[PDB]
Formats: sequence, C-alpha cells, structure tokens
Amino acid sequence: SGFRKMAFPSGKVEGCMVQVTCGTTTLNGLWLDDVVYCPRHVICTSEDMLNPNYEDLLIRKSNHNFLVQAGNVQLRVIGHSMQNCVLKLKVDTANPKTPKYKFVRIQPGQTFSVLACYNGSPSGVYQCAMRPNFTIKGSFLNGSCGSVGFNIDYDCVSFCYMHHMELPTGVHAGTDLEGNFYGPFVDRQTAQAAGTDTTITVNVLAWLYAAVINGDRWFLNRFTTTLNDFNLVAMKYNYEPLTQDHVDILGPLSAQTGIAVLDMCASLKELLQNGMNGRTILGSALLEDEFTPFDVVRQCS
Amino acid sequence: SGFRKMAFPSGKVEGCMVQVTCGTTTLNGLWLDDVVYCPRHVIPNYEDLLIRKSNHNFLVQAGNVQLRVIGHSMQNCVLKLKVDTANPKTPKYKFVRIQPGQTFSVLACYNGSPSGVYQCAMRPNFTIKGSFLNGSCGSVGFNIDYDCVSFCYMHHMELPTGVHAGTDLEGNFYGPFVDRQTAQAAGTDTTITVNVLAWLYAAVINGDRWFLNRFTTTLNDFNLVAMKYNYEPLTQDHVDILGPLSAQTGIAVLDMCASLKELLQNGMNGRTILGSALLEDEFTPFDVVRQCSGVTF
Ligand SMILES: CNC(=O)[C@H](C)N1Cc2ccc(Cl)cc2[C@H](C(=O)Nc2cncc3ccccc23)C1
Ligand SMILES: CNC(=O)[C@H](C)N1Cc2ccc(Cl)cc2[C@H](C(=O)Nc2cncc3ccccc23)C1
Ligand SMILES: [Cl-]
Repeated sequence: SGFRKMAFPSGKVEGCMVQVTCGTTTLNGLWLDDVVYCPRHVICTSEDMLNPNYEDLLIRKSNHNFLVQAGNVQLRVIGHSMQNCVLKLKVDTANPKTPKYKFVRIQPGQTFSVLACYNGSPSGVYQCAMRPNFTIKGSFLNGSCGSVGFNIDYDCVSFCYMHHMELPTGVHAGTDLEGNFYGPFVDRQTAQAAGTDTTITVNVLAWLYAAVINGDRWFLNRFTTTLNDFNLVAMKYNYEPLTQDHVDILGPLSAQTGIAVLDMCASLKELLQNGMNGRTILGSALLEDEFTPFDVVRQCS
Repeated sequence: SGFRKMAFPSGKVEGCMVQVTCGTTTLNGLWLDDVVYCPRHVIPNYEDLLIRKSNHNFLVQAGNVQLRVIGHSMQNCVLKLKVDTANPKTPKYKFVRIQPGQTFSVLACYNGSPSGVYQCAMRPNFTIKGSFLNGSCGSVGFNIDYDCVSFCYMHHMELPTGVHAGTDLEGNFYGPFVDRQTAQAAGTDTTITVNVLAWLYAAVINGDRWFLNRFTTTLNDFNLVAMKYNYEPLTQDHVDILGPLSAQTGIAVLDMCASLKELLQNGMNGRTILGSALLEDEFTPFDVVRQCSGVTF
C-alpha cells in the first residue's frame, strides 16, 4: 500500500556524470563508452548566446580546449563532433561503469527520473513528466546544464533528456540524447516562451485507477460518457484530448478494478465540476497528472 | 527555479542491497563490510526460533553471487549475518537514529534488487507514508552528509491504514510497534510545523508571495492556534533553525507564522503554493537550503 512519486534508482547514471569545461563555462557531461555527451552551448560565451553560429565557434576549437573531469581524474579528449544541439567529445578511456543503455526520444505525458548535477557531481534525484507544451517542471539552478533524464525499466538505462535551459516562467527545456530539442525551442537567448500548458488526461485517469487499487472509491459515480462528450468537457478545463489510444492503454487497469474507461471518464468529469469538497485522493487535494498508466501498474499491487 | 520532492542519489546504497532467504521467506538485506543486516522476522520467541537455525539455513545472494554465512546474531529487531566476504562497494557510513519531522530517502527493494527511490519524513506518530508491497521488508532509509551515508531506517511492516513501521539500523523500532502479527494501529498524526514554514520560505524564494501579510505573532499565540489544527508545537529551536531562510527572504519567522495562521483559518481560497493545494510538511529547513543552493555528493 501507499502511492509515492517514485524515481528510478540513480546509481547507474551517477557513474556516468562528468564535468565539462570550455574556457570560463563549466557544465555536466554524460560519459558512455569512450564518448562524453554535453550541451553544445558549453562553447558559447554569455555574449555569443543571442545568435551563436555553433559551426563557426566549434571549428575554432581543438581537442585540448575541452577539459573533462571524471571524479578526481582528468580525461583526454581525442576528438569532437556536433550532432544537432549536442556536443560529442571522444575520449581516450572507455567508462568502466558504463551500464547497458539506449537513447530514446519520448512523447508528451511520458515520465522520467532526473539526476540533477553540478560540476559533474550528482546532488539529487526527482521524478517528472514531459509536459504537453514540451517543457519540464524541473528543479534546476545555474550549472545544472547537462543533467539527464532517464528510465530504467529492467536492467537497461534509457536516456531520454539532457537539460539545456530555463525559460522565463521558471520551466525547463532540453533535448533527447541525439541533440534534438523537445518543443519549438532553440539554444539561443532570444525571446522564447512556453506555450499554454494543459493537464495530461490519460495520466490523471491512471492515477484515479491507482486510488481505486489502493481502496478509495469516493469519487466514482453511476454515470458513463461517450469519448466525444468527455473531450468537449475536458477541453473547457484545459485538459488534453483523450484519444482511442489512451482508452486502449487504460484497458489493463480497467480490467483489474472492474471500472470501464468511459465510466472513469465520467468520474473525472464530475471531479472537474465539483472539486474535491475538502477530500483528498492518494494524499493530494489536486488531480495528479505525472504518473503514466505504465507507472501505476509498475508501482501498485 | 523549481521545487521538487528530491531524494539523495541512491548509488552508494544500491551497491549494498542483497537478497536474504530463510525457508520460504525472502526479503532484503544491507551488506556493509562483512555483515548483512535484515529484519529478524525473516526467521514469536525469536531467540528460540534463532537457536534452531544454522549458518547454512540463511541463503544470501549479492547480484548473481551466493555469499557464505559464517555467523549470526540478533540485536533488538535486526538480524546480523556474518559473511566471509567484505562488501567491496561498502561506502563511508554511520548508523543514526532520527527524530520525527526529519526527512530521508528510501530505496525500495524487492529480491535484493532496487526498484525505486523516494523521499519521505518520519511522521510525529513515528510511521512513514511509504510506498511498499510484499517483499519490500529490509529496504532502507538514508541521508548523505558530504560523502558519508547515514542509515536511519529499515522497513519491517505495513499497518492496517496503509502506513509503514520500521526500525533504526540497531533494530530499535520507531514508535510503539512490535514485529509480530497482532492488533497494532498508527496513532493520530499531526503536521510538522517547522517543515511547513520551511516550505513557505521555499515558495517565497521561487516567487510565490500571495500568502504574505503585514502581520506578526507571538510564539505563544501561534502555538495556541497551531494546537487547534493538529499542528506540532513550534519551539525556539525551530525559530533559530529557520534564521537563515528568514534573513535571505526578509520575512521574520513569526511574520511567516502569521501567514500560516491565516492559511489555517481561511484556507487557500482556490490558490496553490508551489503547485500544491495543501500545506506540505515533508521538506525540512535543511532540505530547502540544500535544494535552493545545489549541494552535491
Ligand atoms: C535563466 N537563464 C539565465 O539567466 C541565463 C542568462 N541563461 C541563458 C541561456 C540561454 C539559452 C541556453 Cl540553451 C542556456 C542558457 C543558460 C540557462 O538557461 N541556464 C540554466 C538552466 N537551468 C536552470 C537555470 C537556473 C538559473 C539560471 C540559469 C539556468 C543561461
Ligand atoms: C499487511 N501485512 C500483511 O498482510 C502480513 C500478514 N504481514 C504481517 C507482519 C507482521 C509483523 C511484521 Cl514485523 C511484518 C509483517 C509482514 C508485513 O507487514 N510486510 C509488509 C511490509 N510492507 C508492505 C506490505 C504490503 C503488503 C503485505 C505485506 C507488507 C507481513
Ligand atoms: Cl514515450
């Protein structure tokens, strides 16, 4: 029993964190096999950030301009290349602590663990979700760039995020491990803003099923809804549309609890209308949207 | 910017988790130096049950390797299995007993394999609101101080309300609980006042100031009000501990207490603080300073 926001154990990722320095800029890098991955903006000055020509800035650098530190050991950079917004530094030592890994690009609504780092040293681990507007609500200070997001389903680490910047609203923007940004963002200090955010509907439904599994049914009702009528109501509360894919994905939880997906959709419509009336669901007075259907099945009985 | 419930990096603890089997029971053990620590319920008159066991009855598995048990002893509610091999991954460590209101990270494990890490607090009623299923017994709670792991909790059981009970690493239970199947219940819980105040300071640091007011209060008047809402009493020690946060934000501790008093009597009025519609009490003053300064391990 119990339901917590739970992160994956971070040990396999801690053994990959290194410090990357280029001139006056210091940030974090991810050391896997004989390559260190880090944000390309490590080659920029604060001035270069408005309209940087990364190709022009990189061609002026040599291997010995990049200082890479793994614990108390200095690694030797023997090559460098840029792939999208990520810099790949070839080093002369393969990481003996390299776990089994994959690079995965995730979709909005997916969750992952973040190992927040400063100066190549891990400081904390937290769980978060890729928002529908492609930002993440992280907890990051200056020097956290290069910190990574990951999932460890089974024994393999799937790297899905690398931190690059903080937008003016305090939310964060980054890339996959191939350097492609999530969202319409660029690694430039030009005027950029997160779009209006919405609630991840399929995740709220998954979390209502987690509450039923743990014993709570106060929010259920005798009603059902069509998918179209639910979406017409949901859109008015800034909730993401629920697709047939989402309904199919909630199938196993529906079968376990005996509550059809459209019946749970009717319960969500009522909660949006009534609020909680002084009650809580799994210790929360708000509807939680940072647990996926897969997270609920993994954590719950 | 941002404020998350954050756990310590778990790597130093993952390298200590092993599986302990005795008969039909399988649970988790903590392998430090040449000793494996686990709940004594893996084997009631525990001395009479233990005397009937031999070293070979305890099967200890570290990854895919079987460890050899060469001795066994009991210390309070913890079983200590002496093994032939010292853990090469043993970090610098201490065993510490924590107080209610203090927070720690839990590395939830099943079959000696870590599955998740979460942050939690020792409630004033000595239970923890964890997330545990069958097989989780032996999972540990910890904090990190520079490079030293301070082990403070070992999981033993789940109470009928879904909350959890356990011991320090010396086998002494937190709370009036016993390791046996008998009627036990968590006592009435209270809110950790000093932690709610620390969390209000974190919200201010992050630009959430709607709840601030021009008012102040005496410590006595605040405690009279706090006692009415099932909040723990705030002591002068707590006020002193919130000193640095008070100096950084410019809001005196008793000034923040007047905000807390208005929040208890009037509510949030449809608003949120750090994305929460409830007053959060599982961040200590030290947690707030650490997360709003980026201390590394
Ligand atoms: C808020 N940002 C800033 O004040 C400065 C000037 N930033 C500009 C900028 C523009 C583009 C890119 Cl790709 C990176 C960056 C940097 C950036 O975003 N770094 C940070 C990341 N995460 C969290 C932070 C928290 C505080 C301060 C920097 C944080 C610097
Ligand atoms: C809820 N408990 C049970 O069903 C059984 C009969 N328990 C009795 C008992 C009595 C004393 C001690 Cl010290 C331990 C234990 C066991 C216990 O509590 N283990 C569990 C721990 N955490 C989480 C759990 C979740 C589910 C089921 C067991 C969980 C088993
Ligand atoms: Cl995905």
